[PDB]
Amino acid sequence: AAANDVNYSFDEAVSMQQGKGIVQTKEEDGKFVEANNNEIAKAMTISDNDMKYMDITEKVPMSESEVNQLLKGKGILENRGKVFLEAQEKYEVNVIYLVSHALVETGNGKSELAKGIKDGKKRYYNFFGIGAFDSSAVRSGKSYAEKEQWTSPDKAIIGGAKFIRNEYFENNQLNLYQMRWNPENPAQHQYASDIRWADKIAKLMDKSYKQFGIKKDDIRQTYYK
Ligand SMILES: [Cl-]
Ligand SMILES: [Cl-]
Ligand SMILES: [Cl-]
Ligand SMILES: [Cl-]
Ligand SMILES: [Cl-]
Ligand SMILES: [Cl-]
Ligand SMILES: [Cl-]
Ligand SMILES: [Cl-]
Ligand SMILES: [Cl-]
Repeated sequence: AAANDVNYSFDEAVSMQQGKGIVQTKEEDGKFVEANNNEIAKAMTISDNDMKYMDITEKVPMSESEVNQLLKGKGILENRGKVFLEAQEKYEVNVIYLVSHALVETGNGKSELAKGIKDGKKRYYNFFGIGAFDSSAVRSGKSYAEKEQWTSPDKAIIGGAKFIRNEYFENNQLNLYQMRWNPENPAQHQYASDIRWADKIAKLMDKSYKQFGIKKDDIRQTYYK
């Protein structure tokens, strides 16, 4: 019956995002530091061709050749376009979004962490920042990548898409803004602490859209009372 997800005023949501102990970060002087209250408030204000506000739960017409063009020179992700498109079709996840999120998270496919974490005779991979992903967490089995047996790059790509679909898109977090700021339930179930997480992914998405001439899906700009 009720499909009304506009639950809070902006000022109420801001106060929640500023709440006790809540980690919100910003890049400064080469590293991440805690964002202040004004920076958090500015970051969540509603204002890259609105790619942050675009539904990413639909598919785009990108061939494996086109996806591999985006992944050329992208380290461990190079020449994995066919698997990104398996993920798009299996889970109904926009493949330009999926590629853009992986490229931001993995440093263009070239970070040391993107090469995975060893445990016993296996290596675990994680291209989307899902759950805890370091040697401690992997050794102790308190790592989502290990729980889901993401034991190859291809498994991490399919599995990341499955996670995003089942945990975010099926939770009515349908665009980057909602993933980051969850305005229906502020400060809960948010993808990242970086206050410009959405902006980084959206900037790459907009470049890829304009590179291939892709039509934008629905843009939503009303989230608050
Ligand atoms: Cl093709
Ligand atoms: Cl491929
Ligand atoms: Cl975890
Ligand atoms: Cl939620
Ligand atoms: Cl944002
Ligand atoms: Cl333009
Ligand atoms: Cl199109
Ligand atoms: Cl609004
Ligand atoms: Cl009004």
